[PDB]
Amino acid sequence: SGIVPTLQNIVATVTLGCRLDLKTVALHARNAEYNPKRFAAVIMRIREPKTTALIFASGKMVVTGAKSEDDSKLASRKYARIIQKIGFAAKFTDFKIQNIVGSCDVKFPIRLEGLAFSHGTFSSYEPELFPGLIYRMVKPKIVLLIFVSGKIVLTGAKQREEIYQAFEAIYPVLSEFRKM
DNA sequence: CCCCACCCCCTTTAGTACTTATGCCTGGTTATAGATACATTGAAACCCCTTTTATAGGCGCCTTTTTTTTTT
Repeated sequence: SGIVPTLQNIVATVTLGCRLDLKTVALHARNAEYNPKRFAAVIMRIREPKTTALIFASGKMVVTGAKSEDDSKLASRKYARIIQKIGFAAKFTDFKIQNIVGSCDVKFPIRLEGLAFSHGTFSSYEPELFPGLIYRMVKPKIVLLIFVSGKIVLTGAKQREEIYQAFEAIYPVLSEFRKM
């Protein structure tokens, strides 16, 4: 294909192994918002790497927004370090990436309804609901959002390799339905 | 002094008409069992809260601009 999808977002979970007083975290950490009435967790953001963590009373958290596996682990470590610095027996445990999202640009337009009619068992296209075509790939198990513009969204991957393999697999069919 | 006649009685049983109690059946409302109106406390079942990064239509709602109609 000659193109390599760009990783745009990585979601990871981390068990800090120790109960937390969310009310206290929200009070001593900067850039933290806590509104239990709507979500039972403290939302905290940091600038390097630019990410957002969801911290729970159970001591477990979700780190989002990271653009690489390293930034994800690194950011996760900083959040844990803050929880500690606040006064908890937090530890960096069970780090695990749960989802990777990537995007592409094949540069050419795509006749989506032709692609949907051709691959009916994998794609759901109804512009009324959503402008992009939803392609549910089997191997690897990656969901793609194909747009008329040639823009491609790939998600559902746990290894960055799946995004790459998903894109290579779809390129031929994308090319086949190129508007030209 | 004797004979005959008249008066007074008790004997018990058969008749059908009339009165009283029992069985009959009949018009209210009261006392029973269960469900209904429904209302009870009990519980489970439900949506709700922390965000990200990109794609791109439709969606509703804001203040400022231009056009049309009315009045003087």
